[PDB]
Amino acid sequence: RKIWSLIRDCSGKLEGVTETSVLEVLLIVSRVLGIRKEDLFLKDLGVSPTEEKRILELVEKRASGYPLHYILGEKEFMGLSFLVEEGVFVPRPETEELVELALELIRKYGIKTVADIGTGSGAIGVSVAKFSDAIVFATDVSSKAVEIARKNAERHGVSDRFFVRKGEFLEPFKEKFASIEMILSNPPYVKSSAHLPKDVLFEPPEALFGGEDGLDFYREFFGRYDTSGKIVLMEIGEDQVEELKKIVSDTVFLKDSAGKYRFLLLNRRSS
Repeated sequence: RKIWSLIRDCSGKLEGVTETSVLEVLLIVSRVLGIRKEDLFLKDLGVSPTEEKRILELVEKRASGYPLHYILGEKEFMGLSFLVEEGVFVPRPETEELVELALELIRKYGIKTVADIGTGSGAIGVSVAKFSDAIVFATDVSSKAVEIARKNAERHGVSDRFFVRKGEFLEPFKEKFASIEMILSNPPYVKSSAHLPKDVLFEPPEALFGGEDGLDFYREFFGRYDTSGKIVLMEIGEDQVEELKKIVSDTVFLKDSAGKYRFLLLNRRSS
């Protein structure tokens, strides 16, 4: 009944799932009481019996290794709140740095037309539209990614400059291909073998795995599309540089904050 001993006993159940258990319980509590992270600092009290069971239910869930932001319904990315749900890849902080590089190439070159392949929640394309004048054409294989990328564009007021269509690669936007000046993606780039079948996966496997190699996506993309006149900027795996060089030579690779190779960049824009 007293909320802080609930917080303290819950935090211990999440010990083996996260480094920040008190925080996750604070976020879950807030999510269930429908209150604000910030307004949890009432020194005595605040919790009903239905509310109590609910929190313990979600805490047991989280203890199984189920993603926190699925429970929260939301993930913060580039300072914006993206809705997420079971069935959508949850945006990662690493990807922020792709967006900042993208915005900087838009600023330098006066780019008006961008694509986001594999848009998921809309994280890249929506942020790009929110913070530039560019129009963004986005795709995904998943109906749930499409529906949610749409609602996130609406949520951040860029439904007029961010358009999502179900399909693979840029197949649904064939008629726009010539006008597209920059193609961005954070594609599935994980090896099929990095998943031991004993371990649970809570995110959609089409969002994570690029065949045995981890490179299927890049092989098919760079075999199917002529990128003359275009800039391609895509998140990659850690150990994938040398093998990528064999798929698309001419590429530059960029290190992230943490000092490792995370993005490929193929600038074939003319003068």
